[PDB]
Amino acid sequence: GITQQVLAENQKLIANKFNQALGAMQTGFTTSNLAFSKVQDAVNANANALSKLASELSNTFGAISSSISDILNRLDKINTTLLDLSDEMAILQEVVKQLNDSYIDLKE
Amino acid sequence: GITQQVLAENQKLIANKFNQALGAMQTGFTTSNLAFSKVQDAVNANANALSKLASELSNTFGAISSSISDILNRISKINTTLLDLSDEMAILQEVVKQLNDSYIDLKEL
Amino acid sequence: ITQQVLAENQKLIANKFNQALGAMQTGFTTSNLAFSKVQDAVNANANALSKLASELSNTFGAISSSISDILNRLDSAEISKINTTLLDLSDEMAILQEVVKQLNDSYIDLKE
Repeated sequence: GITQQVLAENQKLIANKFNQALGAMQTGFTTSNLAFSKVQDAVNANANALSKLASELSNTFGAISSSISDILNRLDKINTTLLDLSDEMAILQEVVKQLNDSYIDLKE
Repeated sequence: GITQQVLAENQKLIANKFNQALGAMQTGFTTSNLAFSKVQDAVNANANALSKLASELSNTFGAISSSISDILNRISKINTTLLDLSDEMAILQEVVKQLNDSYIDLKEL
Repeated sequence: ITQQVLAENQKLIANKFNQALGAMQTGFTTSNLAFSKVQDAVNANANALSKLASELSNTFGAISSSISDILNRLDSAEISKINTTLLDLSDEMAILQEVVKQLNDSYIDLKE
């Protein structure tokens, strides 16, 4: 009776609140993945810029060294790391998809 | 009978575990926001440092070239990018808020 | 009857919640992994930038010493003031793993 009506009301409430939180969680992890993508892009681009600067400086120094060795009678280690978050972002995508699969559809 | 009582007990258990997990989620997303802000700060600061190094070398190389040319005649290829996560962090805040207003307050019995 | 439906609906609720719970644990764990990786990469590249700046400083110093020697210039910071910022997310990662711990402790084991 009224215990059953109250139990059904509570079931509906739990379902609504859980689905709302589920949408919120989906959104949060999707934004986290997009932010990780942008972070990877920025970090890798700045690492490429640093490597390009080092290589350009080395090339110019070599050219100057050739010019100097011409007036004489002579013959003639920076490590940049690239960021790789591909697998982690794929796992995050699968997490978001499981959250998709976790929607609650009550029997009326 | 006992089945209705067990169902009410299980409802209470479900709501309690859900609210616990909800608080946990909120803390995790707030922490993700903090970490993303710190990452943005560090990345942009080191990008500005790289840009300053590049421009410094450019100015000095130009000065030396000008001297050699004064006796001889009568680095924008390095481009750094900045990090912007403001929209992502704001939507993370909104996620935390929607999680906040999702707590379950069950009708007792 | 509606009582049978209530029971099976409760089971469905608990199962979908535990599914989502595992999903969130995985999500925050991989977020922690990604944050550790970005910290490592950012700090390594900051060290690389600093090393480039310092080696350029020393090389330019030797060259200026030679030029001053040929000029008999007697007197002996900018590129040595290029200071990088290193990333420290330790507190955030610890908070994240304790969040994953609480999510572990939030699993639903229904009574029959």
